[PDB]
Amino acid sequence: AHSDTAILFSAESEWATRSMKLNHWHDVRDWYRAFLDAGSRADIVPLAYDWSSYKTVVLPTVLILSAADTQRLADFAAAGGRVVVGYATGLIDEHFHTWLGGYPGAGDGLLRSMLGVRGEEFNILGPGEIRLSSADDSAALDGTTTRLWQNDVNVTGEHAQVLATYAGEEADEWELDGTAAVTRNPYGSGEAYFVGCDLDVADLTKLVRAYLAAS
Amino acid sequence: AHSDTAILFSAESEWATRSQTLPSMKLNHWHDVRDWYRAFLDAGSRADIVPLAYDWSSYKTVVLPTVLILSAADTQRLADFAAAGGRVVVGYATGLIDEHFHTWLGGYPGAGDGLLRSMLGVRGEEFNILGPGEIRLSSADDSAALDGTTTRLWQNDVNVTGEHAQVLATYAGEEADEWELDGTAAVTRNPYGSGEAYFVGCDLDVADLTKLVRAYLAA
Repeated sequence: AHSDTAILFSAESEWATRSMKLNHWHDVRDWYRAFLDAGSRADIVPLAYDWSSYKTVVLPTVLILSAADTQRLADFAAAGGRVVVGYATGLIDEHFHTWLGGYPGAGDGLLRSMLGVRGEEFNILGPGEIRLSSADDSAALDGTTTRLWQNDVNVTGEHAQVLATYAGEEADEWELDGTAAVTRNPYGSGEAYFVGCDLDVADLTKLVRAYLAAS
Repeated sequence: AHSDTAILFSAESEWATRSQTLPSMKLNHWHDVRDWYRAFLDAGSRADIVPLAYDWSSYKTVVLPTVLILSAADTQRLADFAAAGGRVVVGYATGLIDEHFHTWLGGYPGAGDGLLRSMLGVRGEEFNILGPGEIRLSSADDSAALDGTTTRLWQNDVNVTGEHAQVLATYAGEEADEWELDGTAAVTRNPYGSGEAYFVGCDLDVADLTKLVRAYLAA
């Protein structure tokens, strides 16, 4: 049906570079010529389209890269796909704000971690006590309490599942009603749990038995 | 012949615990380790306590309770461990300070300049508890594929961090020395889950770019 390689075209990146040594469409065009002369002709596919069935995706000077699209690349790679990232990819988010932190900055470090490389910058030279409630249908952490918790927690991962939240009258007094307390997130082929509060051994055992035990 | 779960112990984090300089005296690394140990024991799945510096790559799950001090290299070890299929459990007070005892900047949790946040899929703003002109390339492998290729647009700031990341080409030659780039990574690839991620740090013309595709990205 289609080729094994997709060269992703971003209309937003073309709009951004068309307004100085960067040119998204010219970079896509050269990568297309390269794959053509190499005998493995590639397709040109819009970034927003479903390219999950391709074996390789190429992102040449895709300047604008959202966290949602960075997650799609990570999912694509983790499931066995091959991702090729140019030097000028993932520098700015979808709201035209520069990705802070190390280079490349797309996804608050998710793209950087996929590549296994890091640069410092893009540089081209020439309430007292709170009760918890299980968010899933397990009721394992219901009735548990905490006396020291992290207050500023935002669930940002697309595939991050909330396992428990702070609830009750005491939780609402600090504007923490519904705030995430225990979460888990897929990362590559693995997983990462976040425990946002202190728990006694009794409550920890219920957390371990419900999610981390061998049984 | 050990357990599936390892609770990591950081001596430096215990030192920061003893300093009594944290926002709460309840922050205690070793006491958090003991509580997690008894929790895993009481649940019928006893976990081992392994020093952070040791090789825990053979475990299936790794737990970091109040590991306040996390270097960039250790955060990278967790990312490599997790991206290959491992499970990582991160406590609320883990990864706040780097190995030089400086607060990690850029958000919460700050370890890895977003690497820990990316793994966890969770971000906070802060810890807050209540209660020349042309350069040649040289192939870093033995394929000698990208040898003789040049570039007039390159990224100077590139450093390889992943344990399994492989450099495929570097900048070499007299012109690369003037930019202090003799040895800097130009083309790398890194395994991520079941797949792969390449980084192309310089602009190549169609002729040289065809060499790259045919060597690594062709059928």
